[PDB]
Amino acid sequence: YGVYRAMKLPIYLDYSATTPVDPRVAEKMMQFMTMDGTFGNPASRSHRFGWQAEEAVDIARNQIADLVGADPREIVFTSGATESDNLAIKGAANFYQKKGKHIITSKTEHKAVLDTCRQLEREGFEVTYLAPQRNGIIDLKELEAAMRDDTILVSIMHVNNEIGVVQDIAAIGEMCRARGIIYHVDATQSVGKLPIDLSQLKVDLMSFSGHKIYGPKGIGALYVRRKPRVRIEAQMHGGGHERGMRSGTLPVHQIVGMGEAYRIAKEEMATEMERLRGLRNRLWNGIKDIEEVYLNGDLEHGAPNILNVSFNYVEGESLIMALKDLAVSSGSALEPSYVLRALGLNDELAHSSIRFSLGRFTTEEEIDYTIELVRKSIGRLRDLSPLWEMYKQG
Amino acid sequence: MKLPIYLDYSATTPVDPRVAEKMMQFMTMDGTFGNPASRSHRFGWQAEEAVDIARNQIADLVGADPREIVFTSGATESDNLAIKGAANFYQKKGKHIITSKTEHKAVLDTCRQLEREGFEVTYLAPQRNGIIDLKELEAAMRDDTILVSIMHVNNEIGVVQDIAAIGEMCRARGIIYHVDATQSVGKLPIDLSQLKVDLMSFSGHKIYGPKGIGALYVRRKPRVRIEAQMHGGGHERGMRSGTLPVHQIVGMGEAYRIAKEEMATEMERLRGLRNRLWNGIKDIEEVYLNGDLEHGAPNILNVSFNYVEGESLIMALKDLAVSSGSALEPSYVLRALGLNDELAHSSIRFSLGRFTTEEEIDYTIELVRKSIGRLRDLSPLWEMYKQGVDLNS
Ligand SMILES: *Cc1c(COP(=O)(O)O)cnc(C)c1O
Ligand SMILES: *Cc1c(COP(=O)(O)O)cnc(C)c1O
Repeated sequence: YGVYRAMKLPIYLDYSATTPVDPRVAEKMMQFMTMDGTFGNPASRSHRFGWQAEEAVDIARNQIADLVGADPREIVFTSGATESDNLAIKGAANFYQKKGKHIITSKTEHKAVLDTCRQLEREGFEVTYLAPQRNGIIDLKELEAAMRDDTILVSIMHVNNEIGVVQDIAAIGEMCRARGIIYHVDATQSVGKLPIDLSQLKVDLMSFSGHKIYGPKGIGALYVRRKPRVRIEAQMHGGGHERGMRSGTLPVHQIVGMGEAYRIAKEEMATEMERLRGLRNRLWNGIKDIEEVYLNGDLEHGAPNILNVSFNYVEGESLIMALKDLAVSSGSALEPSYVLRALGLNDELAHSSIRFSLGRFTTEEEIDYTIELVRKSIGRLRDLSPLWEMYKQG
Repeated sequence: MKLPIYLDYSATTPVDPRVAEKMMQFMTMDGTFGNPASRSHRFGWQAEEAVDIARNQIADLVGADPREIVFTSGATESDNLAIKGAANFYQKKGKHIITSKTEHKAVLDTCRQLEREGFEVTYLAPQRNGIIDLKELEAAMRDDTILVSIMHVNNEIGVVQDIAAIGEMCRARGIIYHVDATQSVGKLPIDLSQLKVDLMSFSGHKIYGPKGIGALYVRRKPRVRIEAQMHGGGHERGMRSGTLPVHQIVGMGEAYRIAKEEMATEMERLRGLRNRLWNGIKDIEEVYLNGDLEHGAPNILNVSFNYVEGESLIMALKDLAVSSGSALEPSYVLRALGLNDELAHSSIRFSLGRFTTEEEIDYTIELVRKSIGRLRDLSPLWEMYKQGVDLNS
């Protein structure tokens, strides 16, 4: 095959770390920057440079709200999903603290949630970190058992960024609503990938980013429910912008880019995620019959774009080196993935795990190249430990 | 020319096309779009290189080590981080903070939040010209004072504080000194290897770089420390977690590179225009300069006009994109200088920049002269002005 043979290397399989900006998004962004464009500050209320800028912000705010079934007034712009996570959890925790100081989250949450919760523990909040099941799913009966009268907040993400597992955010939402608990979802990896309708879903706070959906880095949003009303304390002060919730200049060009990505995503999501899901199954089929490999997560109920695989009887660092033709991630920090460790894998298996994440430039030929490279590489490397021979005995 | 004339560069500036050109290379599939935290592949390594180059360009303008530069989302974030970060870090030493009534709201609203948290804040009144009396700063400084925040250039009236002298007083007493340099960076010279400032805020969009990126300088010698306000992975050496927006960072870097080359020439040109503007309007009766021309940024002119209504003034000048600093409450900075509410209302900030010409200044002088004349012709207030304006207003 012509594509397969003239294959540009390394192959990008790390869309979960960041995505390339869609050419249409970039083109929109370019009109909101120079003296010839709409470069005004939306907060300049006294002249047309400002009004024009405010208008482009309101369009983008509607574009974002339309994807996720919210009212634009529920969308608070932030500098990214890290900030959204900080704002949601510290904002709600501080606002509702006289009602209770107990927070429940998952051990497999992104660090923006975990380190936030750890900071709140310093401040006197008490935090339950729930252990997931081996597949990454939180046991909903364990969640209910942890819920108390002084529980103010639960934070559990839609799609796990390391392993792609999908939590039942609707059921968790129902549990929280019935008890009067604020439910925050980190939807950074699910927005524009799985359907989200906040007019139906019982979620109070939701974090999104631009750069996991072909928008620019350094912009995000937090959805803050108007009905039934949830409040949060601003963490960023300076003029009470975004209805008191987040002060600072609105980076119009960034906001316009995010809105455009979310407009694109609503239109192209269903065809593209079907295509991606086909490609992920194609990848897993090719590699599942290598002996002693393990899928981390859920094949049928996972995100269409993430495949996290553990390879037994090989050494983690030489694995990444063997796969240098691919841009991938092991989740290493050398600490292995705290997420894999939470599922209960030993450190060495956790080290020799690879997240493959797919996106809109990913082809069938890249997948086939990947399959043959993984197969070759695992065979070659296992020929280097006696443990593999000492597996092929007992 | 083109109407309306942009004279609101202090609100935001247009991105320099050199800056935009660089940013465009760090975005799409055929450019450098990777995440610099992606440590295991070249998409990350090449993004990390661009960030390091940008960080070096920023540090070079201001006389710092790049390791002292912490990236943030803007000067609002840098201000919040510096003050809350230093106040929380040093709170066992004391809980007293001194700032100025005329600071940006990013400082003032931050200090008000810290008051809720049990900190004590002194807000110093400036002099009628906007300058802080250093004798009153000194009088306010105690054994339990941990932090002072006094901006370099005021965004509303352009007044320049003696940040070097303030820095000396703070260092001599073991007090942390934070400077909001959002309006001075790329306009006045800053050399942090000489200047005794511990924390310094800057932005990209006040010097022809993109909105939504900024930095905080955090001194490493003698070492200053702050508590992170943004958690999630301990990035920027623990001080600010989150993904590094590489195209934004590259734009800011490039804006700061350009500013180092072009600053001296451009600020001389702007000071000329600022002076040209003031000369043309100073011989209108009953107008007041807010600030101090001698201790004032080269690109800002803030003027109050007596005997006109503020709302009518700004509409009369619709040929200009300017600011009156209203919110309708008048400018809190002007109220802090001592002006009555009406005079504060009928004040205009003219801020100049890269595209401002002598033709635009001349048009502005004429427009202003004619407009004030017209306005004072309505209402017998101006007509009375003669009759012995009956006391107190
Ligand atoms: C990427 C990621 C974040 C951080 O997002 P930024 O916009 O880069 O700060 C938070 N949560 C999840 C699930 C993520 O994948
Ligand atoms: C504009 C400005 C800010 C706010 O900076 P952003 O980058 O827009 O958040 C803070 N301080 C001063 C003096 C400013 O003029």
